[PDB]
Amino acid sequence: APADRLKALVDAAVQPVMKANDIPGLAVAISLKGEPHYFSYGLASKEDGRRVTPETLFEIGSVSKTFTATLAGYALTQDKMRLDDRASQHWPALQGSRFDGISLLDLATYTAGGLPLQFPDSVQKDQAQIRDYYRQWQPTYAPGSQRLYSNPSIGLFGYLAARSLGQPFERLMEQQVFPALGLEQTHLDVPEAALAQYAQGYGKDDRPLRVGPGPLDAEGYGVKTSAADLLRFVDANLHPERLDRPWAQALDATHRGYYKVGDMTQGLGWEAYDWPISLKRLQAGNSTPMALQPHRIARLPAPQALEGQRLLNKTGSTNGFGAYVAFVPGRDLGLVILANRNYPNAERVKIAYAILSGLE
Ligand SMILES: *[B@@]1([O])O[C]([C]C([O])=O)C2=C1[C]=C(OC1=[C]N=[C][C]=N1)C([C])=C2[C]
Repeated sequence: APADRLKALVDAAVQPVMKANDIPGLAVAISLKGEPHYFSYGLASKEDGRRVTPETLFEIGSVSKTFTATLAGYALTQDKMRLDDRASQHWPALQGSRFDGISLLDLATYTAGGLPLQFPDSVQKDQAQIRDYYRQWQPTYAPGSQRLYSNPSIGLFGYLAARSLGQPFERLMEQQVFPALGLEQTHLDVPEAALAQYAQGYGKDDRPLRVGPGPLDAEGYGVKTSAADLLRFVDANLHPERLDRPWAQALDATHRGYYKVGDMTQGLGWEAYDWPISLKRLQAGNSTPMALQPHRIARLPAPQALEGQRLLNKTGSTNGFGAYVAFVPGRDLGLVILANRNYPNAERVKIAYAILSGLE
């Protein structure tokens, strides 16, 4: 039967990668021809034997950047900001700093001039420390020239988008974004009543790891969600026209490419590839050098619609978790893979590619 073939395909993609990477628990959700399919494996917590289900909450790390991009898309639709605004327009504390010469687009797409991967360990989760960090920062190279993947960069983009809307970022996400997207199992701060669903994360020697507080954590990497809710977010990305118009436009704003680095076209949050493309090329686009090294960009003459025969994706990790999301707009196909180990991105893409190739 078709259910046996689909389970065989997903099990064959997942099971060897879970064993090889010692992943305790993993949830898959697939959207195929307008229908959801869930496959759950292993344990959300090894110690109490709680099994993974499509409702288990996982940390999705930098997949959160696609939610941040959606909130910024909403601020853009409301005309509260423009991508070509100077960053300091939205935060007076930054007036007179180098952010007078950096656009919101540069922050969103990691091209502001060398903002680092992480905030320095000296910057705690404190408004004054974050403010002072940005006031004193000076670019290593010209804005708009080199991409250096960065939590302070897109984190400031999200923070400024929230300021443009006159409310804190976390509040806008809880009170407006998640409800508009129909997401009731998606959190920045997991409620006490939902804690029984929160998987344990595992690191070296199975040390337990759940994400701790950090500066602009919500904007950069702070979402916890289930495979079922993350697939609902993928389905909203596949069909923005099904949402009320302002939210449809917010999602559309995340489907616009601004420049290329190798095979990857950078949108707001989402990273896109031509589809089909080899597995080795998709792994290279999601590789450690893409996260850690600067790359010169090839700017597009106009923003490009990220639709049709393309694969849009994002990896996300925390110390204890490893997520991957991918969708193909022109095929009405979406996939989520959530795990409670930070296992190599190449292995996440390997599972996804085996599934997507087998569905085809
Ligand atoms: B984010 O999850 O994207 C990358 C990792 C990946 O999967 O591509 C990344 C992200 C955040 C991040 O900082 C961080 C992560 N967890 C906790 C605290 N900070 C880093 C360092 C990286 C590489």
